[PDB]
Amino acid sequence: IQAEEWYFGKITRRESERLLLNAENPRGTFLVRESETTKGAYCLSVSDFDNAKGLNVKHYKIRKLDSGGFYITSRTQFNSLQQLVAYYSKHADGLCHRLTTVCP
Amino acid sequence: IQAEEWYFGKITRRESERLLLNAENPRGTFLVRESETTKGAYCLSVSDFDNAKGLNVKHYKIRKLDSGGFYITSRTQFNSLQQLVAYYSKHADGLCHRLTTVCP
Repeated sequence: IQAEEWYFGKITRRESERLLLNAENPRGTFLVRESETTKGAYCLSVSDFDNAKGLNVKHYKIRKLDSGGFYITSRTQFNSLQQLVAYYSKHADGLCHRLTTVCP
Repeated sequence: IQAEEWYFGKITRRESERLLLNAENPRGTFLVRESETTKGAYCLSVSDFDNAKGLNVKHYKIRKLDSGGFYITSRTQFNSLQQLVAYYSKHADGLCHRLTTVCP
């Protein structure tokens, strides 16, 4: 995964909000990074646009089940991080937008 | 500096890693670019690898002093990015590896 286009490793929440808040990018642009906060968790930061809030980034924690799996909600779990990005690129299922472009 | 072989301008953090993470590059291949995230600072991106994570890129911010100079640590300051690049080619001096190859 150090070699996945969307995996930005251990960047901070500020760094990802800086990399993502760009009005030239389409909503649903995203990156997967490590959670600063929960040791062993990942985060899926996605930009969105709300008429009022304008451009905003949302952060979804991704927890690794003890067996190995990954989940954002109870509806679905993925056996890998790439299956999770793949699924949410086709179905938002709760996220603000389905994932479109990987962060530039 | 726009024509320096090692200077890669405004490329993104993500594009720098795409350039550096490649089998043809020695540990210590590098480039200098603008920091996307901190206007007015630069960034020295260096390829490295370990037998655990494989090839990975380390990013070191380069701050510009108001008096002209540049630094990555309090140990030494440099009057130009040319000076900084030459110093870290002879000495890692904090960095994961001394600078060996200008990124192709």
